[PDB]
Amino acid sequence: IVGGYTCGANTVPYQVSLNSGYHFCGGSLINSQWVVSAAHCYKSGIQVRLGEDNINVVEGNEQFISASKSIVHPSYNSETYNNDIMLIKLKSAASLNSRVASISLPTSCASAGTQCLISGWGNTKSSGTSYPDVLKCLKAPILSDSSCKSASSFIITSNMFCAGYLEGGKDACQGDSGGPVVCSGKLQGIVSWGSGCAQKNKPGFYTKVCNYVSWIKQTIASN
Ligand SMILES: N=C(N)NCCC[C@@H](NS(=O)(=O)Cc1ccccc1)C(=O)NCC(=O)NCc1ccc(C(=N)N)cc1
Ligand SMILES: [Ca+2]
Ligand SMILES: [Cl-]
Repeated sequence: IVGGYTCGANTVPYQVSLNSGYHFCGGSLINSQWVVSAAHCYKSGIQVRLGEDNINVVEGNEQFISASKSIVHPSYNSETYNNDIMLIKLKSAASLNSRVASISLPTSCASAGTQCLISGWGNTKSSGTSYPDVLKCLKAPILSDSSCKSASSFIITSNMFCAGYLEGGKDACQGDSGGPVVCSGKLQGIVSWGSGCAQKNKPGFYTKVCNYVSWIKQTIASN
């Protein structure tokens, strides 16, 4: 997260860190046994870390739980990032409390202009690199579909929205991948892609979760 602020410990209780020896992606807890992340975060050897603030210090509210199953969206396209969404089942159910909580799935899609909360342990710099150990947060508006298309020379589908600041300076970044975009208490986005971070006219692109509620619910019900 570039140009954001320190969330505060466990203020984003649905935020998870995906760990394979080191933090490599964010994710969102949607019930006691299931995390939603980005398909581009796919790998084996994933341990899910809940209750985290400082990812380098055991602070006392963590739960570490191995993944038993990962399901990449049937139509994920790694060239375009279309359908960049993946579900992870936990080997055991997380113990839910004020610091480890699920986030509601949306009933309707969000609109352009809504300020949403984006969070993660990703790079905090637009040029060069610096990784925080505590969770970073950012409020960013959803941009109009037309504005997003005008600002990119890459494929944009109806399964994406863009959000952020066309003047640059504030955005998600590498390491925030798979993490939440929350708008009025609903999980509306997943950190997917963008050209650099926090660059002029290069806003962040996000998987549009409202298009996938059906798939998410059916998949969880049958697995
Ligand atoms: N087909 C398309 N759409 N091509 C354009 C995007 C490709 C790629 N962009 S990229 O290489 O600049 C991503 C990047 C890598 C290292 C350091 C900073 C940023 C990219 O984003 N790859 C996936 C990725 O790295 N996702 C992580 C991510 C998360 C947030 C942002 C952001 N600025 N909001 C960017 C990348
Ligand atoms: Ca910790
Ligand atoms: Cl571009």
